[PDB]
Amino acid sequence: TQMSSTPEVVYSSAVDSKQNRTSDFDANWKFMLSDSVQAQDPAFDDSAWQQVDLPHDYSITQKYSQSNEAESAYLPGGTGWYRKSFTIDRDLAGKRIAINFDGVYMNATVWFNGVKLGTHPYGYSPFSFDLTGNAKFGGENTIVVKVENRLPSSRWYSGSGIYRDVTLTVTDGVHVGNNGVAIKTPSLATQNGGNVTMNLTTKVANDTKAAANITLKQTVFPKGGKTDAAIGTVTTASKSIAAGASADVTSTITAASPKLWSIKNPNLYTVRTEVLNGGKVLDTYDTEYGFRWTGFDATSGFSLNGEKVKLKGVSMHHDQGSLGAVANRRAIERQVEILQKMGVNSIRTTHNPAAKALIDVCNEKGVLVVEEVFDMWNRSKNGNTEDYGKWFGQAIAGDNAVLGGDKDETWAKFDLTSTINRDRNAPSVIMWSLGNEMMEGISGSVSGFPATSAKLVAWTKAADSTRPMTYGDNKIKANWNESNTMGDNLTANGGVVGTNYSDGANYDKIRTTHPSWAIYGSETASAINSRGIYNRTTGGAQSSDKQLTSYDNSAVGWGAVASSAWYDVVQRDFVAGTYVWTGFDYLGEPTPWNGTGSGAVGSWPSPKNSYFGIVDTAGFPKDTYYFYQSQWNDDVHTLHILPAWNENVVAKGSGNNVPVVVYTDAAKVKLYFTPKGSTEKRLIGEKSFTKKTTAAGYTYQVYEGADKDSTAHKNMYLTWNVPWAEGTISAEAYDENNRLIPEGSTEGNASVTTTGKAAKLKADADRKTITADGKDLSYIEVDVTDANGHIVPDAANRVTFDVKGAGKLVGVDNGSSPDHDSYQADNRKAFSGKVLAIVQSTKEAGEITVTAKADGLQSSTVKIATTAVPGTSTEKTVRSFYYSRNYYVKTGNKPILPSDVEVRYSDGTSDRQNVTWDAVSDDQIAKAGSFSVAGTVAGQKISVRVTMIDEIGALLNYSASTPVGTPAVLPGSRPAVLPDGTVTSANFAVDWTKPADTVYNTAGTVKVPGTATVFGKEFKVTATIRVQRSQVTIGSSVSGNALRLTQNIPADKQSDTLDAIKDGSTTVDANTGGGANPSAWTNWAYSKAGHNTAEITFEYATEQQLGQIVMYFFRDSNAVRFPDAGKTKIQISADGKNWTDLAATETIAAQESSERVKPYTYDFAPVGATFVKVTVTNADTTTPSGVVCAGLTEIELKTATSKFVTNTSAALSSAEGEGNASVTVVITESEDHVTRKTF
Ligand SMILES: [Ca+2]
Repeated sequence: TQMSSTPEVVYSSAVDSKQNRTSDFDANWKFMLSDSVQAQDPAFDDSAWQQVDLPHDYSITQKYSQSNEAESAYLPGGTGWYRKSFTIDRDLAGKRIAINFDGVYMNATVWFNGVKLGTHPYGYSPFSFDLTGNAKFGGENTIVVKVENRLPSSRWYSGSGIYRDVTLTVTDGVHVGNNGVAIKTPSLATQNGGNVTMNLTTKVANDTKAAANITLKQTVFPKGGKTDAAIGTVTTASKSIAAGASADVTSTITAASPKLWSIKNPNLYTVRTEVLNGGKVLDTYDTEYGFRWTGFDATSGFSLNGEKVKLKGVSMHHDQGSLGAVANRRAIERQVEILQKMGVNSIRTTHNPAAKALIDVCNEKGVLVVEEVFDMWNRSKNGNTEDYGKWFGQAIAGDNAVLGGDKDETWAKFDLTSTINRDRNAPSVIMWSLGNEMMEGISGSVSGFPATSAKLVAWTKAADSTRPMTYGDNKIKANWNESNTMGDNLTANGGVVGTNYSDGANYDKIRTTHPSWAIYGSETASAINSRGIYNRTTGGAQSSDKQLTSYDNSAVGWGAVASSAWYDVVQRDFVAGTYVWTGFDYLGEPTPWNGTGSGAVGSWPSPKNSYFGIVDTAGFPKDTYYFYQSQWNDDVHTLHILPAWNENVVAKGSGNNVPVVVYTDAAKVKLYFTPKGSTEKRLIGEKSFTKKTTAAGYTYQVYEGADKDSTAHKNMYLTWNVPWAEGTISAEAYDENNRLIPEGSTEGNASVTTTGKAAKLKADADRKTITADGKDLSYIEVDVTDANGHIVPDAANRVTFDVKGAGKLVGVDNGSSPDHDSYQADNRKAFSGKVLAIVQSTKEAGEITVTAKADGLQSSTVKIATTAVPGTSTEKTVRSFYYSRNYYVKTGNKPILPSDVEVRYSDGTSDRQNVTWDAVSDDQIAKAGSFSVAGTVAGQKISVRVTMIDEIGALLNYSASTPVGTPAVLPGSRPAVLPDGTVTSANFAVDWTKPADTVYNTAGTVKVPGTATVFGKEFKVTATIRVQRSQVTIGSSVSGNALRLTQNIPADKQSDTLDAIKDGSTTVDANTGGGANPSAWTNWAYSKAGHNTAEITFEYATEQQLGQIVMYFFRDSNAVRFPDAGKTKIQISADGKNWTDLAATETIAAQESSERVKPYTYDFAPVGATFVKVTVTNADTTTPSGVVCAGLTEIELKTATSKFVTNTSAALSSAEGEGNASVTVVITESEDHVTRKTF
């Protein structure tokens, strides 16, 4: 008979010349998550695929799983397929067409109309493909992107897919190049106020079969204004450009007193370049520009446009919380807004190129961007074997037609040059950061690094002379040689040197040791706090309740608290600024509950997001935020109190005394307390700041009274000890002249109060009007208050959102790290009294009513209006058609097409109307191949794909591999094989008789039967899946990379040199004639004092994935003796506090490795350790000296990596497939469904 695909919503997508040069291409893509499918061919039946609008993250929608890794948010990646079908109007004949991706994470492969264009590994750099050569003009075309985010690939939540805008560029054959215009104003600093010299260079490509005679007409005018407001023009002399050649065309414009781009006044200009042949304009290319200049002085730091500025910076990862990696413009904009309110003036794009959207935002909003291109270089971090390290140094394939950067060297060059090409004209970008902690979390020699650095520096210099390059190095603090060489070379090429995690003392060491260097804190603080937690005042370690104090006393081992990292910076004019880790919490890296390896950390649900943020994933500030504001925002006055004032949440100690903290930019603060129901405020105390100002003119405040904190940095804020009592702690603020600061004008909580029980929801939306573009967002904060409207400190009431109208709920969040509730749910628990709902617009104007509801609490309701995009027609238009477009008919039978199809309109109305289908050739009916059929409805042309089948021999069998503990995902469908060799692109839905999930919890092969009914005839298919364990490979020692190596033994009773045990040598110096041994460590001293044991502890700044430990114990004649078997013990932790015994096997080697050195090898399954404490117990023997001792020359802590290997072969053995390949009866398919070899 015939079978038909189920009815899908068909959107008609069209590319004509009526469209703008570059057009949004985000809409109407089909997506499918599938490790197995092959969807490259335009014929493929994508009817059953999910329709999505880009940008889109396909990781964020999958479910959390302990088999994944903490760093990457316990969320999976895998293989995603995007397909989009569209007509190219025949008016585009002659024109050139290109597709542009701003980001695709990661390992993208692109086909156009079945032709494979190429690949792009890196997940954050932008890239392009030409479609011209392969386009079918006046016809149906199909672009296909295959995204393979094979984990592990990130130390943070990557997300997966096309997470950033796609566009189409249509141009004449003679056109300005990709990112073709480069603007320089070499003298602006000098010319400022007068006429400014602009030097343009423009790549003009002649992609025609004829030499071309071209002139450029360039015009600089204010962005958003008309050309007649230009402040400069030029028209070039004729340049002849040969056929299929291109040329760089230099021009100069004189700008009539351009308005400077500044932080306060981010004035932008447009620079339009027209390509002229004869009279006619062939191409017109705009680029956004700002007039601005920077300077770096090694003593007085940074300056913008002549004024001295302090870089008050945050590091920001790319994800947008509950929305995942999706680079939604408004999401991104909102982040910047919140940061600006904090007093931020700079963002470091840690550790990868930003979305253009961010750059765009920063350009208009006036924020300095340090755009970082890379994290790791040629060596991967944290055993993320699939991270860009894999690709950094690889050459580009000859057949790879990817575009955007230089293809003549490595991916590194391409990705770097591509990013610079995109952003070269952006006023906001002040520096190119070329790497981050390049030598952290890696293995093997680093001697190559300084050379790799220079290579990158050179490339950058050549790519963009106009901005200093930089990096963020965390071994400057360790005085590594490599780190020093690299900074000289930075300095030598006009770079600024970023030190990560330096204390004040170290900042000073650098200046003295490196006077040439201009330095900043490239990454600072890394303080770890949750929002609204007050019941303790300590942290920096794994808590029982999976949260951390909001007081600024909690930080990682390598970092420091906010007070500290700012204090160390503000005081030193020569430390140009700070880039705090981080501005906003990000998904992944849940330090102190971090995991570089597979498995849950603590009890599940484990924390899945960060604690570093000043602001949580939802955009709710933590308390520390108001500290930063107090220190950074000179356009507001901060006066903020913590903690919240309820019995159950405060931290009582020293007789009911609770540390009350105040953050403020005021000169004097009087703190009052009012007992409940009373109306009389009792003054608890009064404190005055000291307003110091540095030589360069940066002015800060410290408290220097008698009750000042002993540790200096804590005096950047005020702390009182109030006794706990129901009531209201308020504070009033006075300026330098002792004039009171008005009660209204303060920012932050001017008073905390004891609250009632949870009573009402108050819900407010950030914007009451948004654009009806399917893009814009409204952010709805919901607080849980008592009867009087006081936010309830510990409220965790599950709130349910009812979204009705011209919108839809796209996310819900609370910024709670261990909450695993779906982001894409209609409900979520409040956390510390707050919950967020994100609502997105539709493409039709209307109203959105959103209702926050919770059990036993007064509902709240907000109204949001969506306004239509200017120029959308009020008269109703055709939207889409609902019908089945795929028909498989038996040969000799006429195709039975439907008489009618459901039509949708802009109104959302649905009318079923009739279709007049084209005639089907008699030849075609018995032809036994595929063809398309046109019809017409409501003026528009619909199409249907028909494939004719004579007979089907069988359906191809399937084979895969799965990790033990993870059930195999079986294919939705299987392809058809003719009695003829030929394998069809026609797939038929299979129903599997699935075994229990438990079957996959042991190693072995597993057969699963499944059957599909094809033209009434049921066919029998076997899926033979192989369940496998990880393949673990042990690496080299990382003892060298230790952040710290301490000793149990007190200072006075230590003997020999400890640091010797990570020096990479195993032998003992015989050290005859006394003195401390430089080659080895011992406990001789402590032993003599009668101490039986000793504890050596390695600390790391990143969790190490250990796979083996080898201890090189030694012996002498007098005292030191090899320890007894099984007595030496190892332990591991994530914080330095909570320990765990390493389950290991000891092997004492047969022979000594070197005279009087024997290696004890400890074996164990891979485990993550940020700390490793070896407890050495002396032998139970007697010695000539009568003192028994233990001694070590080296402790090698070897790392390990795990892969899940899936085989590649189509060959046969015993029939059976060699690499568990699918046997079909013999055509075969490898375990990786890539190579099918028929024999
Ligand atoms: Ca050694």
